[PDB]
Amino acid sequence: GIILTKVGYYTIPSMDDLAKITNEKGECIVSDFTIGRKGYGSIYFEGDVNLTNLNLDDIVHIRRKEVVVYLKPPVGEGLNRKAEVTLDGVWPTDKTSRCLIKSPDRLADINYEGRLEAVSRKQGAQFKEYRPETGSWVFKVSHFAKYGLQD
Repeated sequence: GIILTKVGYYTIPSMDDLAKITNEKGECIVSDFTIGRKGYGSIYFEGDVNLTNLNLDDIVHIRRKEVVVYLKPPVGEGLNRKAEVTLDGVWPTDKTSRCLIKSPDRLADINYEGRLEAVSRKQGAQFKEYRPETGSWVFKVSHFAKYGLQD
């Protein structure tokens, strides 16, 4: 009953292991849950999460520099709860060459992470870090709420 078919999306524990994890009551509760889209980002939920009957395809939307959860249950229920979001491949564009900037030195010089932390503050999220190597912008949220960078 747990649906995730969009190409590139995956979960931890893997979707292939969910059947085994499900209990005699038909409940699939995992301790710590991650759902992500390779190369785009991931959302980590610490603690027990009840994935039973969740249509992850319709609920989770991870795209370049943005995430949307529930296009919605009360805060604390379902996936609308505290979580750590990671958006990958978040790099700025060189105004002249119009090519991406992956150089850690340059990213530091333009204080790119500063721009990202400012956006997180505006969106009510708690900025955690920016990993230049993979353009990974990590921030904690208390609910969803849409997050991301609108260049």
